[PDB]
Amino acid sequence: LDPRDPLLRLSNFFDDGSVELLHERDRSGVLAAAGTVNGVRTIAFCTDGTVMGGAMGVEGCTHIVNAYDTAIEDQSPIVGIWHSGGARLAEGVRALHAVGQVFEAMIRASGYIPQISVVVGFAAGGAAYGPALTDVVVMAPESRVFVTGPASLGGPETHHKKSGVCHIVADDELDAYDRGRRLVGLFCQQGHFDRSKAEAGDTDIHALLPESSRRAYDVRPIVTAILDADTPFDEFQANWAPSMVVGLGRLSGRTVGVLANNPLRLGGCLNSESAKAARFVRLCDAFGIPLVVVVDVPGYLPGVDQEWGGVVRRGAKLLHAFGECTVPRVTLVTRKTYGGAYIAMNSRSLNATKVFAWPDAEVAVMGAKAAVGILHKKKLAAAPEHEREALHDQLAAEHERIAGGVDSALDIGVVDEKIDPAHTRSKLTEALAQAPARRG
Amino acid sequence: DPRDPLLRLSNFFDDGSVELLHERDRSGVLAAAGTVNGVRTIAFCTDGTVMGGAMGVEGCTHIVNAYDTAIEDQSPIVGIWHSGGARLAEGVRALHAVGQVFEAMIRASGYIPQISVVVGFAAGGAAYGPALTDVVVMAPESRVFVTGPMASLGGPETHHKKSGVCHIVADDELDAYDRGRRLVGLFCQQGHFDRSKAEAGDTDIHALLPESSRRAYDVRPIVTAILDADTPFDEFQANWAPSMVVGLGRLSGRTVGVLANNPLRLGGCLNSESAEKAARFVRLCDAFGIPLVVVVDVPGYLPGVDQEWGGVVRRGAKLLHAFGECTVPRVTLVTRKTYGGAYIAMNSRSLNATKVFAWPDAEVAVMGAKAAVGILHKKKLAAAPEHEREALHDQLAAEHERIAGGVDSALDIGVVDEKIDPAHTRSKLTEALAQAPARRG
Ligand SMILES: C[C@@H](Oc1ccc(Oc2ncc(C(F)(F)F)cc2Cl)cc1)C(=O)O
Ligand SMILES: C[C@@H](Oc1ccc(Oc2ncc(C(F)(F)F)cc2Cl)cc1)C(=O)O
Ligand SMILES: C[C@@H](Oc1ccc(Oc2ncc(C(F)(F)F)cc2Cl)cc1)C(=O)O
Ligand SMILES: C[C@@H](Oc1ccc(Oc2ncc(C(F)(F)F)cc2Cl)cc1)C(=O)O
Repeated sequence: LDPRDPLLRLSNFFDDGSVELLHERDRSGVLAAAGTVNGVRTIAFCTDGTVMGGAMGVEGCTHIVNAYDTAIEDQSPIVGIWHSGGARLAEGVRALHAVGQVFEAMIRASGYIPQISVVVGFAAGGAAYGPALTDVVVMAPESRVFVTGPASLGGPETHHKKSGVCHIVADDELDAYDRGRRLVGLFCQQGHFDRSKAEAGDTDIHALLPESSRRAYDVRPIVTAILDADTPFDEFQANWAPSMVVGLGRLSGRTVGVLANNPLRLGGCLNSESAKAARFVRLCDAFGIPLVVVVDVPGYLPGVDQEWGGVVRRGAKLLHAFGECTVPRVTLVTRKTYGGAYIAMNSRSLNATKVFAWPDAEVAVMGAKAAVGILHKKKLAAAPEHEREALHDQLAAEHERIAGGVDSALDIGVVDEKIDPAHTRSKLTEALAQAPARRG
Repeated sequence: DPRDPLLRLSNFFDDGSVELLHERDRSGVLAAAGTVNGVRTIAFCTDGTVMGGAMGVEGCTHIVNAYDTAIEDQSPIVGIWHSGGARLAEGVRALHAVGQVFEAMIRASGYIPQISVVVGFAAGGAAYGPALTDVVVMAPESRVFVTGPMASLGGPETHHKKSGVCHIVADDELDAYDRGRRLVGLFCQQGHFDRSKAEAGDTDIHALLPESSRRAYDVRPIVTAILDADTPFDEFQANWAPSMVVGLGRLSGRTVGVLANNPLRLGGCLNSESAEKAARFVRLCDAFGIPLVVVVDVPGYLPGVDQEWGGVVRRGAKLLHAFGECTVPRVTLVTRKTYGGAYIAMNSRSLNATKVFAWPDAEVAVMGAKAAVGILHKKKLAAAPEHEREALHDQLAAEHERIAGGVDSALDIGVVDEKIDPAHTRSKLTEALAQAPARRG
């Protein structure tokens, strides 16, 4: 049907007048074309919902693989638009194989050219799976995903927003293209840092914290404050693993990625799904996008039935991701950062470019009460049971008053600089701009 | 004291081979060089006799230095673990130093083999460090404590063998070192393929299949049939994600990795944890030049809980990436059936499989005949009277099977390279892996 026409959809994604088909238009079920997105040379393809419901066949898959080869050869970002019931069943194994070849193209392009998927209609089988292999998936609210064993039929607002496969949910198809468009800008027009612009955007970000250090808040406004005032923050997977906020924005015009623990959920603790962070770190590392890491993390948690496997493994990926990272990655410790979670959240030991702290920030092996329970075991043990807890609290209060602390952390060298939170934005920019583009 | 580090290092290394990398102290770590059946190995042991083996700045420094040495020499490195975690009194300095150990392990990852042998209590950084290594062997008296800011305190038999972090559970401490030693030999004495040795060990492996294709069976005897008959198959994570069997062994003397769907569980289907188990294992073998045998009998994939799909979708992608990027030889053997996306993931030609073999009655298809027909012939089936619908469905299915699924069709298309006599499975696999380049695909 006319609204599902591939050339139409492609023409809606591309800059007006920039479309050049990569092959003769047929009934293969895909149409690939070159064009520009705000002037950036971009390859794109669109499944043809007007033909067998966009079902993927041999000839169609060959157009996609060809488009990928073209994008890789030119080092151009590649955007797929999806509306497809999966493989053409009647073609059998030939289509099966052809689909796998699409996957292999996507794997070859991985970390080399940006791959953006825009899901605008129905998607099942290999057409649901394809997007899963790309870097950022944008879903139109009308889009539907279906997957079954040897079963789920949902839209993004009903399922996929909360499952970490969908990165961004749009307002409508047109808006989905707009976001897709803005995504290639973020990857392919990364811009440059500007001290002046950074300084002029400075606010007392610290005022966004609640009065009690012991209580939760939403970190998102802090992210907002750091990033350029009237440029959107493109948060990924906002409703999946919400103890961890990640996404792309601009910092004095320069594309940067942000990771921030969100105390709003699970007290900001890391867990299996949030350790989301690993994949995002690899994304920015792949494409030369520097990182701002906002740390407020009291530890890590197990899953459903207190199972530890997920967080131990996903955590390992996080450690690797940061440890291997070579783009600049600056850490800001806002309130608390303890133990293994501290090590994992862009610590110095993992080659963090620079670590900043707010004056009241705390860096420690563990919580005061736990530490004190261990350090003063003799006095605690020897106490009468009815005073033991009061003693413990007294010990803990004094320990948090005189231990932890930025001054001690500066002395060791795990924190590089304590900063006035009113210059948070400008200090971050400086540290990132002064950093080498690679190594660290 | 059995927990003496030099004692433990001596029980691990070849007798007489031990040379310390530093003067003994009370830092809580002893690192040494030595040999394991001849191969130069670097090892370290936390010292349980000193502060429960708690890790401090100087001990960590000994481990980091041991890592630097092993990396420099391209020697495998083995940690023996018995530690309560960081020395709390040293505070942030010790925390920092623990991270530095992790950083060293990350630098070593994929470059030299890292083997952890957990022999005692492990907590904090001491439980976590092994999680960064390639293969974790756990002594049955080892105990891991992990906690949030409830908590978990268990041994290998009750907790960790079933959680995928522990690869191998040993019979005792000494047996743990022996498994460790054998793992060194598997990584560092990979040997070479032998065509004659392979042939002499051929059996009718098909006989290990049930007469009926609808019925479950254990794939482990099939793996055992393929590998050298008097050589251990060092299965990893046997109790975690048991629909997938992976591990290391020898094929005519040559170290190989095996991945095999196991229809004993979940019908042999892929799912979140079995995809993750395969993906890590493929990466591990790819990293160290170890060729792969992929025994495929997979009907599809399964959601999680609660029918959560997120996990299998994401871990599946990892599995696809792992095979797609793999450059060591990887040969597939389709034994019974392989369908759809699962078929793609399990080392398909589209992901640059080195060679795909199939047994004569194998089937490679987008789905089962009955299901394909339910879709292709939707109208006739619906238009059919209910009393006659099933018979019509089976008739169409039987006809459809004739032109879709079988090996002959697959051979023509090119997704299967060769149909083989199951009595020559072992030797045929050996030949394909032997004549493959050490690197490309
Ligand atoms: C040919 C077939 O293609 C598919 C179908 C499903 C599909 O999704 C998955 N494939 C494999 C796994 C894995 F690897 F976990 F087993 C998971 C999924 Cl969702 C990928 C390709 C189709 O479109 O019918
Ligand atoms: C049953 C238990 O499973 C666990 C327990 C601890 C756990 O964390 C570790 N397990 C093993 C090691 C090893 F083997 F490396 F020492 C380390 C950790 Cl952190 C993972 C899963 C659970 O989830 O409660
Ligand atoms: C210094 C500290 O070292 C640790 C403690 C726990 C620890 O475990 C974890 N660390 C981080 C995560 C993550 F990343 F998932 F949040 C998970 C664990 Cl289990 C690692 C190192 C200690 O031994 O107390
Ligand atoms: C809530 C739902 O989550 C899903 C549902 C489908 C699902 O599979 C996909 N979802 C989204 C896409 C996208 F965004 F790429 F189009 C693809 C797949 Cl395979 C993954 C998780 C669930 O777990 O049941």
